[PDB]
Amino acid sequence: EAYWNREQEKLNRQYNISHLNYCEPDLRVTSVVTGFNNLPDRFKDFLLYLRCRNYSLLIDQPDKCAKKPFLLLAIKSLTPHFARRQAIRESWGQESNAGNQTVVRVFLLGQTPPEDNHPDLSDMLKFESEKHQDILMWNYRDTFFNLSLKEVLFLRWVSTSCPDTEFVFKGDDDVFVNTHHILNYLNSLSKTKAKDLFIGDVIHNAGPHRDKKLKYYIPEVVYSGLYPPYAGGGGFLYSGHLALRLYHITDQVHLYPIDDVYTGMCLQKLGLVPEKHKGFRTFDIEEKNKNNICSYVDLMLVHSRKPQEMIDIWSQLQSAHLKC
Amino acid sequence: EAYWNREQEKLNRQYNPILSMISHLNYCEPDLRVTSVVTGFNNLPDRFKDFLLYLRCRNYSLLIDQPDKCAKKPFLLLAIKSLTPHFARRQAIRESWGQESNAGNQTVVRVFLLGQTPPEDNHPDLSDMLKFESEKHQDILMWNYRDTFFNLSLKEVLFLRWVSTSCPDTEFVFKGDDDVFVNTHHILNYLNSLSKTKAKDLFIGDVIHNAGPHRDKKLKYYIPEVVYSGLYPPYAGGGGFLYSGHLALRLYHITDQVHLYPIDDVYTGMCLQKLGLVPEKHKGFRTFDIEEKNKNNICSYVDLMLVHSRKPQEMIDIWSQLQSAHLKC
Amino acid sequence: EAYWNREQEKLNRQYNPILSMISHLNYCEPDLRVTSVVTGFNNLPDRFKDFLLYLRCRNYSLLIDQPDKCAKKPFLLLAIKSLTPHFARRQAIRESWGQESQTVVRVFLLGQTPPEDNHPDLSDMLKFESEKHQDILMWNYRDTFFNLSLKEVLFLRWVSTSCPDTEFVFKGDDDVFVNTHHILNYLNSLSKTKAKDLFIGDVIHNAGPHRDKKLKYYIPEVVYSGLYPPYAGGGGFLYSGHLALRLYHITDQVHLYPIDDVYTGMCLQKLGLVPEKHKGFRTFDIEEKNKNNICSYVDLMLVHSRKPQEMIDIWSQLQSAHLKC
Ligand SMILES: *[C@@H]1O[C@H](CO)[C@@H](O[C@@H]2O[C@H](CO)[C@@H](O[C@@H]3O[C@H](CO)[C@@H](O)[C@H](O[C@H]4O[C@H](CO)[C@@H](O)[C@H](O)[C@@H]4O[C@H]4O[C@H](CO)[C@@H](O)[C@H](O)[C@@H]4O)[C@@H]3O)[C@H](O)[C@H]2NC(C)=O)[C@H](O)[C@H]1NC(C)=O
Ligand SMILES: *[C@@H]1O[C@H](CO)[C@@H](O[C@@H]2O[C@H](CO)[C@@H](O[C@@H]3O[C@H](CO)[C@@H](O)[C@H](O[C@H]4O[C@H](CO)[C@@H](O)[C@H](O)[C@@H]4O)[C@@H]3O)[C@H](O)[C@H]2NC(C)=O)[C@H](O)[C@H]1NC(C)=O
Ligand SMILES: *[C@@H]1O[C@H](CO)[C@@H](O[C@@H]2O[C@H](CO)[C@@H](O[C@@H]3O[C@H](CO)[C@@H](O)[C@H](O)[C@@H]3O)[C@H](O)[C@H]2NC(C)=O)[C@H](O)[C@H]1NC(C)=O
Ligand SMILES: C[C@@H](n1c(=O)[nH]c2ccc(C3=NC(=O)[C@](C)(c4ccccc4)N3)cc21)C(C)(C)C
Ligand SMILES: C[C@@H](n1c(=O)[nH]c2ccc(C3=NC(=O)[C@](C)(c4ccccc4)N3)cc21)C(C)(C)C
Ligand SMILES: C[C@@H](n1c(=O)[nH]c2ccc(C3=NC(=O)[C@](C)(c4ccccc4)N3)cc21)C(C)(C)C
Ligand SMILES: *[C@@H]1O[C@H](CO)[C@@H](O[C@@H]2O[C@H](CO)[C@@H](O)[C@H](O)[C@H]2NC(C)=O)[C@H](O)[C@H]1NC(C)=O
Ligand SMILES: *[C@@H]1O[C@H](CO)[C@@H](O)[C@H](O)[C@H]1NC(C)=O
Ligand SMILES: [Mn+2]
Ligand SMILES: [Mn+2]
Ligand SMILES: [Mn+2]
Repeated sequence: EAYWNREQEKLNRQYNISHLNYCEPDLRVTSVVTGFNNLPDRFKDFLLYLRCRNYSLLIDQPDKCAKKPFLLLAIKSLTPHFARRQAIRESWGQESNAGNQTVVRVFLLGQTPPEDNHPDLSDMLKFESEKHQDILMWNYRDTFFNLSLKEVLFLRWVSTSCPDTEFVFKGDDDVFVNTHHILNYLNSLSKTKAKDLFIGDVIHNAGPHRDKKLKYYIPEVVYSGLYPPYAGGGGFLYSGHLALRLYHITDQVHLYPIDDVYTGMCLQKLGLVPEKHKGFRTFDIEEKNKNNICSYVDLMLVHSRKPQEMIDIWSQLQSAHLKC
Repeated sequence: EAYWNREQEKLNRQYNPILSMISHLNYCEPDLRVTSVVTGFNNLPDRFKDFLLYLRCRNYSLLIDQPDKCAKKPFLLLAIKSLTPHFARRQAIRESWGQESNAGNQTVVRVFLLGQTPPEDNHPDLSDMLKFESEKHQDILMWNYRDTFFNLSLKEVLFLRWVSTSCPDTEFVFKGDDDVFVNTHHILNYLNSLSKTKAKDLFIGDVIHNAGPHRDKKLKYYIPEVVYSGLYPPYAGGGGFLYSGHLALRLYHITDQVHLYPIDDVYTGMCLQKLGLVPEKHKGFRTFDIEEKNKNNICSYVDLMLVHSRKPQEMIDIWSQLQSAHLKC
Repeated sequence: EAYWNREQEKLNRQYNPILSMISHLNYCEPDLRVTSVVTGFNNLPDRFKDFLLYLRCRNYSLLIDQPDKCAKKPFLLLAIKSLTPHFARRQAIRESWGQESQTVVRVFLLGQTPPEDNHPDLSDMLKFESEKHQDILMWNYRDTFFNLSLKEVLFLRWVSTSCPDTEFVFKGDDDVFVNTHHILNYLNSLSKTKAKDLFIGDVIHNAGPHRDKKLKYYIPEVVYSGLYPPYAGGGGFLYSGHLALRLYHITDQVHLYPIDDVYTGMCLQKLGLVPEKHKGFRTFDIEEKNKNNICSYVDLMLVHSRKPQEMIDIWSQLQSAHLKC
């Protein structure tokens, strides 16, 4: 009865009109979806062009994985977030080579076109791309409900341009990440748990928010029932082996407005469950402990932090072992 | 969990551009790891043991060839499966419905498909008579593999290879058993009534949907659960099917991506499914005999394409009566 | 007793090997004997007088020709009957369903609208249109309703000499909308045998001449007696290029008839063939309620009739009709 659930099981019995590169507006949804013309315009645009995901790469760094990476940092960002990206470049997103355990960094961007009243910062983006060589940008509209598109297109770039990275971190450009804690965690892993790695702040048996004022509002007419297990809150860590299997399976899952929920549907179709790890505190530390750098040593991700805070915490963290 | 299903999905991952990050085609030594992973292997019948141990070998060569069989482009290539000692079945087909012709644009050619019946399996050495029969009629194709029941999908793959290298321009292909009567006249009339689009992906026969593997150990099509699990794809079986040369060239290309299966007609269905096509049922394919009440009326043979099964004498008799059934019926 | 039947039976005896024991094709003086052997000649309408007086003439020349229009072997020859002042009709077809693209060619079939019949001189305009689109065929005869069967014959001649290789031929009016997409799907859905003797359209059986003097298809009894053969009329029909030459060769054996579509039926009947009815040929229109719904068009092949702007409109409402039907 809900549109996405109705169309997903239709897609499923196919694998037991194209849904991948039919890029004209499907207008059948206007009469099929109850109350279409009253929904917010993001639902309208999401349902009209759900069946198009063959968008091209505008800005690429094809040599980013010329040397085999051990951990690929892939940070979701928007065009005007220059300070966020530069803070990450200087703090936890530094590229390293501490023993051929190469850590590489890319930012994942869509477009902020002039027709959506975005200011033209494209000439500034290219200068940033030339100088830091860490920008990947595709020609889709970088909107909130196009973030699963951002997920799939990044998975495609890994299959073509970085298929041999050992591990992959994917997060938001406003989360602080303890990369030192992540590296030692990865190094401490058996090669059977490393193969199917997917950890984060996992939530089980969650349903869609129906309050039309909240961020993740999904009406019953669009989706029905409960969400599969999914890591959320702005960061999860998984294997490059799982990343390749993930991208292959995206063909059999329709896009979903919530990107972290879409990634849980792909893991489920693969017969896996994301593993909860307490180190992903997508809800912040208590204000009492924010002044104690030692409250950061044993976590892996804390949301959210401003560009100044990320540089400050990273600087204090470098000499934290002498105080904790 | 079954062995064939497990190995075929391994092959799907090998050919998938994303998921792919010894040969299954020319590894002709015994594949001994099947003795460990196939539960109850050494208790399986001999044909199952030999099928699993050499499943990865299909690069067999022609010992007898008719390389100029399709010099003139044929409208209908008749490809009849046969065994070496079936001299009477083949000769009866030559004199009856398997006659070659050049009737005004519509050329019909004929080949018999043979494997080996070697002396080490106690077969009588009939190679001299076979070479004599080949030189006389020039319609025998023979490959250097053991012609057993569980190697018929090998006979299927090797014939498609021969079509792609020696008869690619044939408009249509009929493949059948050497004991089925085929109304070639009715088949030609049906082929000529086809729209240009229906003739490109033509594949008709006696098709069965949602069929499963026979689990009785004593029947002819027995397949245990250690070998195959689940249901069969749709496939035409029971004596013969009809399809286009365009389809045959597509079929041979896809054969590399499908592991051999002990039932040849099932294997062809697996290839069709992988190609995205579905074989179409045609009621003229009587893989069971005609009703006993009508098995004597020559009328019953004007309106079918194929009937199973007829002895060599019966084929000649029915065909002779067909040459005048237009006035009687 | 009737004139055309009596004269047709004379032709049938002359063309029979056995029964054979002025011309009827290039006698272009007034056949004055019809004034006495046709009872009531003086009181017939003027179109019947001119038809009876020059029935035995048909060696008219090509004033404007596109000689290499079929230099590339066409899959479909679009032949449209049109009158010289119909510039809007022809250009609307050129931009819509008559687009020359399985290569498709297009020709418009015209006679002469001479000044002696009080026609405005549009010759300079026609030559400009012909020089710019290269799709005008015009013969030196009076383009009259009762001369349309003569239009059929001269076009069939032109096919046999200037475009004999065409696979299929469509012949229609310049005011009918034709779904070029749909009809091409029908043509590719044909076996060769059926594609060799194809002749489809709105076929009528056991039709007769209308005898009411004030109707358009009025034919008096002194001209034609009996019923009509099966014939396809009402806007257009589709047939094979092989059938076209079989049609031209035997037009010599059939006297011209005032009703062009009936004449083609007589030509087919003398060939031993029967035209095949096809419900996709809606010579009558479609129900007003089902109009505006573009799906009522992508199912049919021919609809009569539409104005120039409508043809351009429906053709563009068609290129997006698969989204909904
Ligand atoms: C995810 O990203 C994809 C790809 O970027 C997005 O899909 C694109 O979506 C846009 C809509 O935002 C769509 O644009 C429409 O194409 C239609 C084709 O007919 C047009 O109807 C429509 O034209 C409107 O916008 C034009 C430019 O603004 C105007 O020139 C035109 O007059 C129309 O104007 C309407 O909207 C403007 C708003 O500015 C308004 O001022 C006007 O009054 C009028 O109401 C669009 O051009 C693209 O076709 C899609 N691209 C592809 C490749 O498919 C998708 O929207 C994103 N998903 C989410 C959930 O955001
Ligand atoms: C389908 O056809 C293929 C090819 O014809 C066929 O594979 C062949 O199978 C036979 C077994 O029937 C293999 O022959 C054996 O190889 C092993 C190891 O080399 C030997 O142990 C066997 O020798 C035995 O038989 C000898 C008698 O000749 C005795 O001297 C000895 O004591 C043993 O009993 C035998 O040489 C052969 O290697 C393959 N050939 C190829 C090219 O792969 C397959 O069996 C057929 N499948 C079915 C299902 O029938
Ligand atoms: C069909 O087309 C033919 C060819 O145009 C028409 O024949 C033409 O008919 C006109 C009569 O309208 C003839 O003009 C006349 O000749 C007579 C005697 O010479 C004269 O008295 C008239 O003043 C006029 O000049 C013309 O000769 C004739 N053309 C030829 C070459 O035959 C015919 O009329 C048309 N038929 C119909 C049914 O409209
Ligand atoms: C999440 C990453 N992100 C991205 O990569 N593209 C985004 C596009 C939109 C947003 C986005 N979040 C919102 O609260 C807001 C304002 C929104 C508007 C309307 C309804 C719901 C939500 N819009 C975030 C994007 C980020 C922020 C880390 C870069
Ligand atoms: C079918 C065509 N055929 C062929 O071309 N090679 C064949 C090899 C074996 C057989 C074959 N059928 C059987 O019932 C039997 C006895 C069998 C033995 C063991 C298990 C199951 C079945 N063996 C048939 C072959 C034919 C007969 C028309 C030529
Ligand atoms: C039909 C095609 N047509 C053609 O090609 N030449 C024509 C010459 C005359 C006519 C024509 N229609 C008539 O109803 C009319 C006025 C007539 C008057 C008196 C009695 C009977 C008929 N005369 C049509 C011609 C057309 C129009 C699609 C191009
Ligand atoms: C198919 O090809 C394979 C390899 O291309 C052949 O395997 C060889 O078999 C010969 C037989 O004497 C051995 O000497 C070689 O050592 C084998 N090579 C390999 C690479 O395995 C096989 O013979 C062919 N199958 C046939 C011809 O039936
Ligand atoms: C995707 O492919 C389709 C058809 O191949 C094409 O129409 C479309 O332009 C492509 N998508 C984009 C966003 O260009
Ligand atoms: Mn956030
Ligand atoms: Mn049999
Ligand atoms: Mn009209």
